[PDB]
Amino acid sequence: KEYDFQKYTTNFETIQKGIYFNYDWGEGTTWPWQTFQNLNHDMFSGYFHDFASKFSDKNTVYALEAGWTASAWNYTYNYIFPVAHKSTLITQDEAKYKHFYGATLILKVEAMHRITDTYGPIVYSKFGKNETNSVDTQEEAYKAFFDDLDKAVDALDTYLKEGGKEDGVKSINMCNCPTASRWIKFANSLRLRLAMRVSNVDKTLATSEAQKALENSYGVIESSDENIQISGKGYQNPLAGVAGWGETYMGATIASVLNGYEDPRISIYYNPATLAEHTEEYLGVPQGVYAKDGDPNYYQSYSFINTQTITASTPAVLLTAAETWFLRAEASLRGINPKNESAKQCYEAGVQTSFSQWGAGDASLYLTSKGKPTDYINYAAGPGKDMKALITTTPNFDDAVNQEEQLEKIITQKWIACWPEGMEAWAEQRRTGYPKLFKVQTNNSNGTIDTDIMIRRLPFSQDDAKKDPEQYKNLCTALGGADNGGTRLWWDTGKNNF
Ligand code: NA
Repeated sequence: KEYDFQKYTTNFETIQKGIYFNYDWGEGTTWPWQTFQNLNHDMFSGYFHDFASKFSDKNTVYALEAGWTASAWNYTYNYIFPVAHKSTLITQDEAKYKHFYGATLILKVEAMHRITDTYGPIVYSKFGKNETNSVDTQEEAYKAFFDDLDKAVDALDTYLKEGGKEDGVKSINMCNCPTASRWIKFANSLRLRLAMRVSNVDKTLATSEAQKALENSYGVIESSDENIQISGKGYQNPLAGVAGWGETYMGATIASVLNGYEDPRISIYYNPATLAEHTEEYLGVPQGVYAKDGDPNYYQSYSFINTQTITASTPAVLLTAAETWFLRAEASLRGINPKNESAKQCYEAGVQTSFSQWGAGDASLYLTSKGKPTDYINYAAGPGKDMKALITTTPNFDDAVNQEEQLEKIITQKWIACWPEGMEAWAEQRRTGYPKLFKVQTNNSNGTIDTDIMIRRLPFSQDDAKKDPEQYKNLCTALGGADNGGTRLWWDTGKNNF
């Protein structure tokens, strides 16, 4: 039992700690995650912003910092993916570990879809195969993800049909999947996410994968008690770590939305500003206000994250029941939900589910409301400007003038519900155009990123390019455009196609 424990279980610990990355390879925690995600996706999503003016001449104004943007790639390929691959190799042919094989595959897709959604082309289907060209196009990576999820759900279903105990996954549960069936439900929900991601570029694939996701007999996540979220084995939530450094402020777009909707999640997510004369208001930091080291930290008294809500021991949310309902709402809106359920029913279930996750009460009154997001007013000192609210849609689903506005409601509410996880939020914003994030006030991208289109991706890792110039060339070829922040990823068509 102990030889097998060291053989299999430790790999699962590294992988699960390495998704919302806070894996300690020997040099500490928190600080890697800060560049992995917090100074990229979490800001670009509109959720969060730092206060330090020393950073305000970098990512916030689209002058992308090479060391920061490479981090998701570097940390994942250095420490996490090779372990997921090893775990695949040692379980795929093991008669008694079909469940661990299934779980490995699901975690591998969970980790790596976040990387392709950041950069585009990645190394995935050809990893460890020593082929001439190691690179998957994003389309090829997505197809490999769907294939891996098929293999996973097959393996776990076989494990159960052969008489494997539901709780045989107990020793590897750091993601709130205590049974084999719950891993399959995780896979089904993740497949639905990926299906909606590809719905604008490849409706045929989206349709077939959504059908598989929503007809699989093990179900999808419907209750917040089953949310996929990381905890255990000494894992600490790195968002709480960065909050402890004083660096996680509310973003202007989420302040606009939550204030205008009079959203009861507002005080759960954030605290009121400490700025004099504004101490009962929620104030969000506008992205792209230029400043540099030596300047005052103009936004230091804006609203901060709620550190009773987000603590070191708080599980790190990855995939929620609420999100799953909003995915079903979109599938219904697109006519590709095999279940007999409407977009409205799913939308309202998503909002109610999100309220319940956070303890915000019942959503019935909110779902009838006519609140509109509020304008951004620059109360801070410095060169910031006021901005008129770009989002005009209400929480009431019936107040849509067309189905594009219905999709906007679904995605905007999904964005509230995915908080604080900036990667899913940012990916969906790029994919759908929603929510309508405030644009950067200053764009120092040297023409590589368009203010109105907004940032589309992160550039490839130059640390990897220096190790492997041929691979960098291959990644660039697979991207089909310039390696900068303005090139659309494969799933980003620039419009919603029904
Ligand atoms: Na334009």
